[PDB]
Amino acid sequence: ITSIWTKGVTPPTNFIEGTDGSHAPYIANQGWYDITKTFNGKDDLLSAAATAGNMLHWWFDQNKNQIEGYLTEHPEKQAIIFNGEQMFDVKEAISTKDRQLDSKLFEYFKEKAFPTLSARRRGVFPDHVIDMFINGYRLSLDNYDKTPVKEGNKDLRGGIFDQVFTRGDQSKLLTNRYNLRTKTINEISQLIKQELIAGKALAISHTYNNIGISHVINLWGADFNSEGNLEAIYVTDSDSNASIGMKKYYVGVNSAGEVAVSSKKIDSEHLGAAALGLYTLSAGQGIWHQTN
Repeated sequence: ITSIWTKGVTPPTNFIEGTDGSHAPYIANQGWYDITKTFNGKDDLLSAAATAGNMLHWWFDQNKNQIEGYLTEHPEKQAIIFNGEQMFDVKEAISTKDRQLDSKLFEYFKEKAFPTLSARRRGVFPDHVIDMFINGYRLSLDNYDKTPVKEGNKDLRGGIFDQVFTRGDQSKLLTNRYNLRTKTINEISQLIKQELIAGKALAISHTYNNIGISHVINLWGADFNSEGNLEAIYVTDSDSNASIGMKKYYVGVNSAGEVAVSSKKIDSEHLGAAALGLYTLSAGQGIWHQTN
């Protein structure tokens, strides 16, 4: 009965029943993004990096003018260039943020940043990715905690906007994570609601079919009932093909008593996918104006 959506995101309305479930096809310039995998081998396990990408594309919206100003003053930072390669151009990503399959940012992530990750059966965490790209924090594949906030070497695969968003300053770290596995429906519900009303972009993780790596999706919207508990969430999915777009997931407490999500209602025949983690991204619009 009450629905809340991410700052800068116009709610889709074109919801139809699909093979997965209720989905509204993607349309560009609506605030939300749907980076999707080509399953070319290099990106088969990068759902977190696609999720991260989505939130970055949203970040590029919320800070457009701020960004283009920064880049004309910091042209050096415009490209990612080491080893004698030109690995990435940030201006290309912004030009192509609206594209789903061929988005020049996701192209960077799968082809240059984490190419060998899927063959190694390893993934990343969305926050780690964003913290690498923006602040230039070195990403570890074996880090199961938040990014260590300390002054450190720039990750060569990131730090585009690290002349503003520095390392070793809590004020400059834009991301946040919460373990959902230790919480019940009530606490998770309110937790999503606060972060969403606080104009943050949301990414949720859950158990997939792979035993090593969790799946991660973008949480754009959320429906809450009388009680203030999550009734349903609206998400994009890297693994879902481009024709799907915004999916409606039901949220409930399963037989096992874990909070879970699925394309269909949670029942006894439908255990759902248990929610593992929540990752948030602030737009950091105020950050550009707090340095002295």
